Parts: sequence; structure tokens; C-alpha cells
Amino acid sequence: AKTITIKVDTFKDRKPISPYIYGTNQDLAGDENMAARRLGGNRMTGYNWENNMSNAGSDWQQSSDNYLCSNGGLTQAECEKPGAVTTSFHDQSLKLGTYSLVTLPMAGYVAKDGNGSVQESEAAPSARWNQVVNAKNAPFQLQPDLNDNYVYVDEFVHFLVNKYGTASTKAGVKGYALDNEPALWSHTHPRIHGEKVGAKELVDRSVSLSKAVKAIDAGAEVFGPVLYGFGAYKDLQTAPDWDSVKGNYSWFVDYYLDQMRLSSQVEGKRLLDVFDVHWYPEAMGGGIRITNEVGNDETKKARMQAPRTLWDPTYKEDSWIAQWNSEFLPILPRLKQSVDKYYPGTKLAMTEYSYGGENDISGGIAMTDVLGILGKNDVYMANYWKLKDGVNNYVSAAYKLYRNYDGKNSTFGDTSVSAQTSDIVNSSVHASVTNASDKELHLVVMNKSMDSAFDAQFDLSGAKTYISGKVWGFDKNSSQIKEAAPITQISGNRFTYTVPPLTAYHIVLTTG
Ligand SMILES: [Ca+2]
Ligand SMILES: [Cl-]
Repeated sequence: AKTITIKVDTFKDRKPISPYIYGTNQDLAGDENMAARRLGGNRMTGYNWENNMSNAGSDWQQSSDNYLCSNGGLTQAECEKPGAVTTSFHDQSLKLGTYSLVTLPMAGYVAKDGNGSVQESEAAPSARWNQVVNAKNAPFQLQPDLNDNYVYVDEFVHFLVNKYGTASTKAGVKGYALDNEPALWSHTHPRIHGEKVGAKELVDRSVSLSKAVKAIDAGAEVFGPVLYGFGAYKDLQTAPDWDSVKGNYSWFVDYYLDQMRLSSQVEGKRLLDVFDVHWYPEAMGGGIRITNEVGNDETKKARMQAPRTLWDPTYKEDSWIAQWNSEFLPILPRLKQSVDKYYPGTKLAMTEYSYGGENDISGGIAMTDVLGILGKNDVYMANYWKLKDGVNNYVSAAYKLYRNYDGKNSTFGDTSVSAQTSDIVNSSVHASVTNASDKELHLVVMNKSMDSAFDAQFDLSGAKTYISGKVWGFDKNSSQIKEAAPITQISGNRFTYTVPPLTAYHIVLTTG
């Protein structure tokens, strides 16, 4: 039985954990106690706020239909009301106490109807599509004109502010995203924007839309460019003008940051608040990409190690990104380096991600590590995307372990502190307090080994003596968070607890 040593120092590397890293796209079970929700992804590019219609693009028959009404739980009557998909979404955020991030359209057109598949010769402009205009430059209507050929984005923002107040208020919609995965427009939405997006095109569209939004609500946070993945981070998926605009930039991420900073200068207002990427691991194990299916034992092992690509300079995953682009890994410090240099003060968000194995312990353990990692790497917001429909039992378990570990919505602390482990392969560990507490300490620890328990020897540095602890966990036997045996004796702020294979625990220590 191997021993690992874990050192936790509550005085060291204190850093705020943004609550919006506990975020999602699709709501999960409903008891995860999320802090952020996103209305985004492929269906939002061609979503028409006036009639709630949208187009699935290449995900389903290039079909225009009422899917977002159905998915949001609206009645047929509610589906007729302007803005209803978004206002139903935001009402639910208000009920749950979450941030709302709402996607706005930039690819150029939105669904005019719900009449199904759009054929290639019916690409926009045609009877299947309305054109997007960023600024109406006419009086706004709360009941928009349903019979013309236009949707006006600022009129939609005005509608939301009319109903809820501004982003700076308690009830307001706080975030807007500049469409979704623009480097995939030509692939996902060929009937809307069939040409590959240009780098300069993307900036110009983004500046025009951001300015129109900011003119209605200066406090709203604008998120962009909502890049699908590393190919887009590198050169906007081979954008046709990349060689001509790349200059001395290392990758597209830098060009975009610097151009949005320059445009913000000219305009006299910040036009980009949060640099927004999607990250679906390319990490492979047992011949399978971890996001594709649960896989075999080697897939499951690779899934639990893959979170190290986010932070660990020593880790080299099996993927084309690590094979050909390792100088851009680990990815979170590299993104942060760029953002801090090319548009200082811009925040970072990962608005879709998934590690797969949704109903497997590997997927639960990967997520328990990822939520700790995001929290202590200066990520402002992060939103899981369900790659498998129906329940995602072990992903939900990971969220609950951090945000509702006791059934009473008790949570991990708001302040990250230093937690180190002697074995970064078989274990990960994250620690936190709230409001510099010297009375309560939270530790999330996990064993990634499929075969071998370890005895975790904890050495704690704190201002007060911790006297006891309670423990909650999930494992391969049960995705529900179960109370585990308590820690009844702690001597000199050290204690040992055994962590069985494939188990994650949240330990709460108290001074009494
Ligand atoms: Ca209209
Ligand atoms: Cl993209």
C-alpha cells in the first residue's frame, strides 16, 4: 500500500476562484448548484429572436425548426412570443441564481421559418432567411416587425434590457457572445455563410456587433471569438487571409486580441471583455479520442490524465496537438499569456468542453480534477457541453462534489490555496477556504489509479489547529455523493486517510 504526501498551506498562493467556472450549457440533473449558464452552440448562429426559429446546420438536415422552443420547454403559444427562447432561459437563470451568457448572431442571416431542411440552392439570401442588421437606426419595437426581411440585434438587446434592466443590475443579462465557432461556419452552417471566414472579416464583424451591443448596454460583457478548438486558435482553420495578416503573431489568438484592442482604442470603449474558446480534448487512449466514447482501460486512463494538458508543463498527451504544436501546451497558461500581453485585462472563458466518459467513473474523476484546475488557473467562466444525451451521471457527480456535496448546497470555498501532491500521476488535489477562513478548510482529492489504493498523508499549514473532518465521496460503485467515515483524530495538523482506486473525496476540516 503506497503512501502519497499532500501538503496544504492556507497562507500560500491564495487566489479567488470565479464561481462561474461551475457552469453549463445544457442543464444537468438540476441539483448541481451551478453558478453560470450559457445559451450557445451551433443552433444559436441562425436563431431568430423574433419568432424563435433556428437552423441545426450540419448537425441535422440543415433544418430550420422550433428545436430551441422544444428544448427550452416552451409551449407552442410561448414559442410564438418574440424573445421567448431567451427570456425563458434567463428567467430560469434568475430562479437558479446564475449568470446568463446569450449568443448573438454574426454569420449574417437567421431562420425565417420552421419549414425544415434548406437545400444548397436555398442558401442565404432566399425565402428561408432573414438578414441580420446590427443597429436598427430607427425606433425600437418591443413587438418587432415579423413580416420584413430583417432582424435587428440591438433591438433584441433593447428588448432584454427593457424586461430585465441592464447587465450592471441584479436581474440583467450579463454576457453576450459574438456568435459561435466562426471558423466552422463554412462547415456547420454552409447555407448561412458557405465561404471560409476571413481573419479580418471576423474582426470587422465583431467590432460592428460589439459596438451595437455596447451602445445599448455598456456594462454587458462581450465574449469572443468563441473558437471551436486548436485549429482555430492557430490560424482560424486556415483562414484564406491568414498569411497576409499574420505579421509577427504566433497564432490567430494574438492577432484577434491585438485587433480588438486596437479597434477598442479607436472607438474609445472596450469591445471585448472575455476571450472565449471551446476545448474538446484530442487526447487519445487505446486508439480512441476521449470525447468520442468511454473506450477501454487505456482510454479511461488517458481520460483521467488529460486534464494535465491544461496546466502541467511536464505532461505530453497522445494527440496531434501535442505531436505538432507542443509549444502551445499547457493550454491555460499559454492562453493567459497571450490575453495578458495582447489585450491586458481581458478575461478567459472555456464556454464548451467535455472529457467524455459521462456515465463512467473515469469521466467523473477527470471532471473533479478539471473543476479544481480551472478554478486556480484564472479562468473566469467555464461551461460543460453534453456530448451524450440523457443523464451524465458521473459529470453531475463531479459538480455535486464541489457544489452540493451534502444535499444542502454546501460548496468548495471561494479562495484557492496551495495544495501539492507527491504523485501527480495517480493523484490530484485541490484546496480552498472562504474569506481567509482559519476555521474551515476544503480539500478535494482523487485517486486516478484503476488498481491501487493509496494512503494520503496530509500536512496542513494553518493559523488554527484543525481537530476533525467530515468526508463525502463518489466512486465506481455509486455516482451519488455518499458520506464516508469521518476523520476524528488530527494531531499537529496532520492526518492520514486511505483513498481507494477510482475514488474522489471532498474533505471538510474544522477547528471546532
Ligand atoms: Ca423582422
Ligand atoms: Cl471557430
